[PDB]
Amino acid sequence: VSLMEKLKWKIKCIENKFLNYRLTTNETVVAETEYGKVKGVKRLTVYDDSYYSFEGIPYAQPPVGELRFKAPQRPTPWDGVRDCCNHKDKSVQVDFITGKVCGSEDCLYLSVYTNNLNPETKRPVLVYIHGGGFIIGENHRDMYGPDYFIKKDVVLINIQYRLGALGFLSLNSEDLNVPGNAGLKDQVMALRWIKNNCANFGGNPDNITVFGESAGAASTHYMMLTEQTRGLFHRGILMSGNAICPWANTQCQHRAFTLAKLAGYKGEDNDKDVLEFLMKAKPQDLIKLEEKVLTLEERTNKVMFPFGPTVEPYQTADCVLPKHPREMVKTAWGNSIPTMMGNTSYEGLFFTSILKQMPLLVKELETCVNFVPSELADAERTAPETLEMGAKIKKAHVTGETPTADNFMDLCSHFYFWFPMHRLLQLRFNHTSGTPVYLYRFDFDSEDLINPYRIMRSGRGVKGVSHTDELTYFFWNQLAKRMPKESREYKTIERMTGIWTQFATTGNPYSNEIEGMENVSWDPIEKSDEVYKCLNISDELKMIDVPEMGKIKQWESMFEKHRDLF
Repeated sequence: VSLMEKLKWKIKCIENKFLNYRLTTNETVVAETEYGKVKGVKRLTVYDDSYYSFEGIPYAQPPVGELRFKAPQRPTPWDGVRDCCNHKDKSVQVDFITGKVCGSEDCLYLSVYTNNLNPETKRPVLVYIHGGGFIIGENHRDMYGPDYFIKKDVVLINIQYRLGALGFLSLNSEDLNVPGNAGLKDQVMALRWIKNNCANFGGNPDNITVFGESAGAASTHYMMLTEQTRGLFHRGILMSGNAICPWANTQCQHRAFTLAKLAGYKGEDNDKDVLEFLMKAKPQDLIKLEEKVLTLEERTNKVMFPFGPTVEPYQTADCVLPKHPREMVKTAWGNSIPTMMGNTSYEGLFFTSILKQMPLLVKELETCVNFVPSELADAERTAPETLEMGAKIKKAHVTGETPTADNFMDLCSHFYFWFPMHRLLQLRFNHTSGTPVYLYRFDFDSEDLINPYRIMRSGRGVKGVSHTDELTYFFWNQLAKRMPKESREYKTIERMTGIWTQFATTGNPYSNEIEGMENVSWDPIEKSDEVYKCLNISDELKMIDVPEMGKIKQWESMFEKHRDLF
């Protein structure tokens, strides 16, 4: 990330600290939790609203020392008042602006926000799980401010969970009790705390909506799949992702050794000796070295991250993923709660930044073999069958004689997001009670209001609606400003936060109290449907046939002779 954006960020960081101070009040409040009393503070927003803020609430034991890499444990109770007027630190991770490691191993906290601590009826409880490829992210308000949401009468909760190797290291040896998915198990324990405590903040524990974006969407889906959380919440919103996306799980049991070796480990490849090195190593050193773990073979086959959600190699008491995600959909309790899913209109436009450092990647579309789903392609991607599947991908996205950068980002829309959505819907239909799933497509493009991911994807002065562009209309961030109430940006904030709160309350996302939804008839998808219908959210709200459908079906055709793998 460029020096200019570095300094620009530094200045906004300084600005945001002073704004946070100014927007704080002297009105402190004490709430009960099952672990003891917590002191919150009231804060202001730039739209002159106010909300009660409880930050730094622990839902787990700090996972340091002997707890590193292991499943979370319930926290120790206290008798007194815990100060929850300030944010805790984020999971150890690489800062995408600076490039330096930041955060702490003491990161297992959640935040609770609400405009009214003593409501006259118990309110819908919304739980946000942040994305960031399972390697970055936070529940800090300089990125995920509840300011827009607290206009509505809900209780909003933003959690943290362990990222990267510290969250998702996985070892085969059953004796060492590091099966993997510690970060997902963090998420589970946070949910159990929310189930059992949200009533003290005016939340209705029988009406809980979990939602997330990207890795947060995959997480939300994982929380809908595991037996660990059965009945814990009642609605889910999968924003631009799910658990059968190709980036959303990996078999990383060998990569522990690689990481130890990178960090100075001397000795042999056996799990015990590897684990002991990794347990004494500096958290920052391990996280700094994660970038280098993936081999060139793996990157070529589009493995995105070294460590992440995995099929655990043996079953433990706190086990979250005992089989591959596709196998888990077939027995998922989550299939039978109301669900909303959706994508932006140009998801892959995200990859522009990566495309600029690696022009050669566009030549991959010449045969498209590297984008054939892994389970179908052969090792070297050279089998005649593989070239044939590659060809169906190429016919679907390459528009001219020679492939373009837009052809590439278009393919990425489908490789990373739309095709996995299509596979999940169909698979889910075969194993569900028949609760509704609603589709949206977020199609609203603005450069007047932005979020920090635009800095990462080099999205300055770029048209079209990329992955993460929609977060801007759900959460306050330190790059935001106050928008006039007549502005198309403000209206979208209203529509977006309104639909989500509407879905959270009733399990049905439609309301005629939302501006623009007058002639909207938003039906759930049926298994009988050959064509998906979605609400397309632009300046106007319009029900349309999913535009990506024809390409979606092309991808499906690659499974013609392998319908069992679909």
